[PDB]
Amino acid sequence: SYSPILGYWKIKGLVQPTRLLLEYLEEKYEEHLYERDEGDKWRNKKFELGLEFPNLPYYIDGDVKLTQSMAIIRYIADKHNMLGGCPKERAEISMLEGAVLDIRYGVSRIAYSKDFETLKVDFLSKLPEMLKMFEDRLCHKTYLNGDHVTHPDFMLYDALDVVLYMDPMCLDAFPKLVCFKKRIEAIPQIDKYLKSSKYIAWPLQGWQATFGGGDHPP
Amino acid sequence: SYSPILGYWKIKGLVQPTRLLLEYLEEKYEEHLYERDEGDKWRNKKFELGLEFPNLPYYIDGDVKLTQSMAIIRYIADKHNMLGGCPKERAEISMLEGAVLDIRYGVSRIAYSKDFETLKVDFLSKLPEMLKMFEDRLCHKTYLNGDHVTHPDFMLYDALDVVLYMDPMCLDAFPKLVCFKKRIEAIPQIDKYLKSSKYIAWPLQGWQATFGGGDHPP
Ligand SMILES: N[C@@H](CCC(=O)N[C@@H](CS)C(=O)NCC(=O)O)C(=O)O
Ligand SMILES: N[C@@H](CCC(=O)N[C@@H](CS)C(=O)NCC(=O)O)C(=O)O
Repeated sequence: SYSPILGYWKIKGLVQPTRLLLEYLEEKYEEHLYERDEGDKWRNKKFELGLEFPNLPYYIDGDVKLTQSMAIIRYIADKHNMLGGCPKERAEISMLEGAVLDIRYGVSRIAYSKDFETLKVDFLSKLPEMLKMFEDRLCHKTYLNGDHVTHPDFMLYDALDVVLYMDPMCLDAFPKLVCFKKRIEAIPQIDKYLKSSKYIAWPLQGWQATFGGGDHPP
Repeated sequence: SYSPILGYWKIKGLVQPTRLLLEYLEEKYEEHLYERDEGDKWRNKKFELGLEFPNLPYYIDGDVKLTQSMAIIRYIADKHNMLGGCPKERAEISMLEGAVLDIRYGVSRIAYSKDFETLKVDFLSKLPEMLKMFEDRLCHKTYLNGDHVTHPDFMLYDALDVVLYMDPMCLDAFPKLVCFKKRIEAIPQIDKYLKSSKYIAWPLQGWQATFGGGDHPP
């Protein structure tokens, strides 16, 4: 019926992989976007949406009123029969999921820290071990789960996008990941989306983050 | 056939909710437990298990070779038809999941920090907002998803166990959560497990954590 609603800060943050999945699926959706100066506007609306666990992002479509970014992206995947056709494949996809989140949360965890520049050294020292596993995973695979796209592909894409801002050379040792990122960008729906006015380029985290914050790239 | 293997540090950490679920299900499993001084022993074995994304915990049963704690607990749930009977219920359970992880990771995220005692003030200031949602969730509900146990019940239980160590009064304002914790402890399988030699009481995080570390409680 009506367009489902994806609500979130006007930032990449937790919801960027979900946006990419929806666009890949060419699904109609509309967003409720909260701006940098709309914190009080959100807090005044937060507990008045029928949400069991009020938070950003939320996703409302007439069947569900969801929070939790990973519940939301998995629901959208589930509704298109992409979560896995059996327990073994579902676990495989949840494993891909978590491994990507080790990278993405690894960033988010330190981005608001006052000592970011110190913590970032540790994260960047450990990052190649995490990347290596995906590089190996993509040996003779088009996407993370073989010949067909799954939602962790867009999670990985988002993670790669973000860590490149932390160190533009961090993928130099990982040619298959560099190719993967280009391959996602070569999905016509995704190419179209990234060139559209719907695409949010910045910020990566909340505007007040030490890394990936501010109104514009450094 | 043979007992599945759950591999992890001899700590509560990421895998405690999974142990509780298995025991609730009265499932046979054996553990491969890595001790405080077995870091090199693990690193020598890490890449020799056929794991796609080598890590702790792992779970091996002859059908799967999994890493990622959330993939593992969901696989075990899935194998007992507990993940949800439709996309709406599956999303509900993933939402419960993520909300619990906001508490549990909220702890894990700061526990190894040098400035834990400062960061802990912020976390404990925000914690009541998170707890309030579960307190509300349990109004006239036996478990988080109604009349029947689901894996986020054991995740919440574990989260409550851990935050009580950070502040033994943090549940004083939340009687239904205090009751919930007692209700889980009153599941006979769980009561039996917590009294058994299989139960690991400490540490909460890795032994070297600032919070929830060491060989014994403070
Ligand atoms: N685990 C939650 C975390 C949500 C979260 O931390 N949201 C932040 C933005 S990244 C927020 O501003 N929430 C608004 C609020 O707390 O009211 C998720 O994955 O959605
Ligand atoms: N997201 C992963 C995190 C795993 C993780 O951080 N494991 C730590 C212990 S809590 C570890 O020691 N892994 C061993 C290794 O890196 O080889 C999960 O949920 O399993």
